[PDB]
Amino acid sequence: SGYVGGLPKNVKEKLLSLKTLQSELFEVEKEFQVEMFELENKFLQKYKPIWEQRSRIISGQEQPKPEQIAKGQEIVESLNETELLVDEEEQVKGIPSFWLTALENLPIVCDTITDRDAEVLEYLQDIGLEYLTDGRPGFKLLFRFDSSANPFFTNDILCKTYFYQKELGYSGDFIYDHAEGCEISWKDNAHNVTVDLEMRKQRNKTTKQVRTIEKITPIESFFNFFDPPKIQNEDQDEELEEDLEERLALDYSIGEQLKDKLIPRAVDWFTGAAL
Amino acid sequence: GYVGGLPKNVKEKLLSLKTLQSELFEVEKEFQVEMFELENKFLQKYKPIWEQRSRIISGQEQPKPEQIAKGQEIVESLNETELLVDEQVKGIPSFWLTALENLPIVCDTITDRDAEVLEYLQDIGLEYLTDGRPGFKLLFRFDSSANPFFTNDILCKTYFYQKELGYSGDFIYDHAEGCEISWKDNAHNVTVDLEMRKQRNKTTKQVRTIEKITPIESFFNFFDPPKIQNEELEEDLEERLALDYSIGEQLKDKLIPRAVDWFTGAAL
Repeated sequence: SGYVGGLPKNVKEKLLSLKTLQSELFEVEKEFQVEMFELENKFLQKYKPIWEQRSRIISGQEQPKPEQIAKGQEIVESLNETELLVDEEEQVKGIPSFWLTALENLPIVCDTITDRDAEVLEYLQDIGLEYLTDGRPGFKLLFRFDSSANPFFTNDILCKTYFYQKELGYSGDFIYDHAEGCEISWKDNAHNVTVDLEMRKQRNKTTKQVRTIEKITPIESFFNFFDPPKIQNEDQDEELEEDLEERLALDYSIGEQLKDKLIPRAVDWFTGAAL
Repeated sequence: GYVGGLPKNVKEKLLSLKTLQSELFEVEKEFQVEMFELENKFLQKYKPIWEQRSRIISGQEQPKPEQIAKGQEIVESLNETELLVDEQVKGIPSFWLTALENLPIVCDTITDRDAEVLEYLQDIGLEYLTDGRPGFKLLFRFDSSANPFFTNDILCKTYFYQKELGYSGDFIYDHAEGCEISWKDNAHNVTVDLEMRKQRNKTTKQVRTIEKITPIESFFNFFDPPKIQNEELEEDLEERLALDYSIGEQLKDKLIPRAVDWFTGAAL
């Protein structure tokens, strides 16, 4: 710091100007990000048709053509996986607990599903992904649950959005802003999960009156991923500014994981390969 | 084994997928291709602006008052007062030297002896590669005319990613190709320590001088990176190989793009 202050008029100006050329550079990096984005969008559009396809293979809604089955062995072998090979010799509907099993392995997340969350995830059919395309850049993760079989919520799709702030980062790339959950509709506080409820009946020696008391306690559950932390305010706190940051990190983190790994390599995440 | 011996109708479905995966692979391939082009596309938009900087640094061109004007603003708007002016010398001396002395992974690698070399460093450039394999080259333009060390004009380094994308669907570093250097005197070669010994034989009238060259730890080794071929050996001849790709990234994604800041410290 002291170094630069003692610089000669001559010099400083030389820098100044450079500081200017940086700004002009910034300008282009901006356009780069844009084209960067759109491109990415474009291709997602291509990845989809495939995924939309595996969903079904996973729903059981559409069956495998021997073409694929065989073509697939050639690939199991070629990768030396084997585990996916069948025995020589001439049940359920669309492969059981797929996405649950998948999620069960995936590094950051897996250490999040809890016995009670498992039960719900069994009714998860697919995990989507879409770029915001319009105003405000970001990407939204979508979860399709079987409205007809799911006992926990009436919800069909549970989305989760991550908005990248419009202003580009120093490094020149996108920086988050905040996440926006897509709130669940449990059909019973008992089938809830996001919460744990204790109930205790107590007598009043004096009034003789009796009442049992229901207490609803927010618990650490996987689905809290749909109620992200909010940017409190500039009120100022302690340990509740570090604690409610390490949580933002984990949110965005988990987000990444799903978007860049789980989704794109589901199959292997189900098996254990990708591990 | 939690799959190995389980159901058939299931494993069957799986396979069908493992295949659709492969259909992904090739679309992610097509992606990474246009992906790469776009980057190169814009690199070409970066050079000119950067080139401008080189000349402003070399002194080969003066700052337009217009440019100084904007800067004045900018710096204030960025709360970087440290670089203003209220009411001799050539282009910025020891620019790239200073910038590197602040660049986190690198600086810890410049020996006292090779700073003096780095004083004749005029510019670090970037270039991508479709000319076969995928990768990029860092070009170091040295002041040929004044450098006492090597008559080389342009040093550099090429980083090569292997043809097949990784599992992650991105590239993996294959190896690097150094741009080597032509020192003009062993005593001037910082990449080496040198002992000397003269020997005069009195009844022969002949002198015999011996110069020994042992490799030293130097920043300029950057241009003589580890080769794929050759316990203890690999665990070590892999840490540097790592540190090396690391440095490149450091120059490519930081030093080069934010030169100024790196010079001043703002980048920190």
